[PDB]
Amino acid sequence: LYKKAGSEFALDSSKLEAIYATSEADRDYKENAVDGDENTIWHSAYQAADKLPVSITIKLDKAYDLNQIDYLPRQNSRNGHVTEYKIETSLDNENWTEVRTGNLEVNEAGNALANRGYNPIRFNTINAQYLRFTALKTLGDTNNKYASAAELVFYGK
Ligand SMILES: CC(=O)N[C@@H]1[C@@H](O)[C@@H](O)[C@@H](CO)O[C@H]1O
Ligand SMILES: [Ca+2]
Repeated sequence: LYKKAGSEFALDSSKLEAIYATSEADRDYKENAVDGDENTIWHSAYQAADKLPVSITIKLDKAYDLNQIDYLPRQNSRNGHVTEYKIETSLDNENWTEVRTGNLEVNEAGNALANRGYNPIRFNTINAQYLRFTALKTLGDTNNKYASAAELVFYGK
C-alpha cells in the first residue's frame, strides 16, 4: 500500500529546503532532515525548558502533488525517535491544511522505533510547496522532550 525508495515519484533531496524548525541543538541543523543523508540528523533543543511538540518546515522548489513522505529515524541512537506525528501542507507557508496525524510502532522494549529504516507515511494526494512535520510524541533518555529526524523523503508529481 506504501511506496518504497524507488518510486518514480521520489523527489530528490536537491528539491527540498528546510526553512524552519522550532529549535536546533548541537550541530544537528534543520537542513540535515532533507540532505539525502542517513548520517546527518536534525535534532531539536533539549535544554530544561524545551518540550514537545517541535516541528520542521520543508520547502519544495515548486508546488508538488504529494501523497507520501518517509521518516528515517536517527541511525546511531534512539534519542529523538518520533512515535507520534502531524503532517500539514501549504502553498504559501501561512495557510496550512492538516493532512493527517499518526504513530510509528516502537520495538518490543519500548526504547526505539520498531522500524529503523524508512517509515512510510502516506496521505491523500494534496498539492503543496511547504510541508510542516510535527513531532507529537518521541523517545529518548528522556521521552517526549526532543525530536530528531535523519531524513524526510518526499513523493509527488
Ligand atoms: C552524541 C549524542 O548522542 N548526543 C545526544 C544529543 O543529540 C541529545 O539526544 C541529548 C539529549 O539527551 O543526548 C545526547 O547524548
Ligand atoms: Ca540527514
